[PDB]
Amino acid sequence: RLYLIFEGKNNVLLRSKVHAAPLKITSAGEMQLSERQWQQQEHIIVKPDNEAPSLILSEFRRFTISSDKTFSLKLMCHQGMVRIDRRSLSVRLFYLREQPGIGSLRLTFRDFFTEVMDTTDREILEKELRPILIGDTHRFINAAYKNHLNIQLGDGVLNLADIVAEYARIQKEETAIMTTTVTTDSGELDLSGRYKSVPMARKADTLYHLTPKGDLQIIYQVATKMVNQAMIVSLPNYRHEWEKYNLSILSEIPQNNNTVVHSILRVNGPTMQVRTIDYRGTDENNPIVSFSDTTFINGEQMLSYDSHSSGRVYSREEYMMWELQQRVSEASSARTQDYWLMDAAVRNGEWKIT
Repeated sequence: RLYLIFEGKNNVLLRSKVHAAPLKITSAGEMQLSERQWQQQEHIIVKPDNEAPSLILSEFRRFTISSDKTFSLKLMCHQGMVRIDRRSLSVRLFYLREQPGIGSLRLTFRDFFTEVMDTTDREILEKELRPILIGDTHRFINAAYKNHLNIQLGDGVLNLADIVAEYARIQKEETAIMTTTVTTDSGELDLSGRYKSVPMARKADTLYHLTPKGDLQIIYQVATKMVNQAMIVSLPNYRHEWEKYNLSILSEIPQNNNTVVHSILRVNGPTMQVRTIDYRGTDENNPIVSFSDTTFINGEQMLSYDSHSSGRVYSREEYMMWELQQRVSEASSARTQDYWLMDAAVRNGEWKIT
């Protein structure tokens, strides 16, 4: 424990981000990690000297939201998770854990990229070599990893050539999966403000990637099993500008009983306020309305609601009363709302409520 001393004359305000110290790895050969041995760290940086090791991840249940293996791999590649910095590439994977939440672990590798393209500040070389990666990806890949293109997951096997190829493909397509961005001056006219209509429906399948920069990447697939076409929602710089954004998004999800249910979504910080309305589905002039929310906790980066196993019936009164009840125990959603309130209190720089 470490004690920091502050003057008691004024009010004390702290804005800080906590990042785990990376773990340096330099051994080579058959490197098998037990469950906690890869559960503990957050960043692992690998700097090969002569060769590269073969990572083995036993009892590593890969986090997947899509049953098909060709669509959900792209989900990370669309929720967003694979970064290139010079010669290092970082890939973030997630695992399922017994206690609530979803685990995380980032693998950072050097030396995969050869020495010919050491000018990563220039994108022309990458653009020219993009077609080559489709045909012969191994050519630009150092031989030391030609024998380490697989990851062991216990009962499954993970491939990186496909992620690299599809990441290049989506980067080319940006300059597939469709994107809907939101801004202050975009959106048609309790949640008063702007309204945005999704072009095509989504399922109970919904998700929230929290970019550290402050960009929201909400995941919305297709509600159509025989081809999966998900749709990404972009909220740039919402973390520091959430009050300038007064837009919420409406969707119409079909049900198995040939019934259309409306779902209207608003975001309050990382609080995902979802309102489900039957729209005269079973009642008369008084449709039942369900309110739900989730909040990133301990600074999570990936989080949402299967909406098939997690959920409970809450009317307005029961909802906000249970909110105060857990607020006795420091409700996470109310905590983050108040905490973002303090954050937005200094947008102009000085404590003044806009």
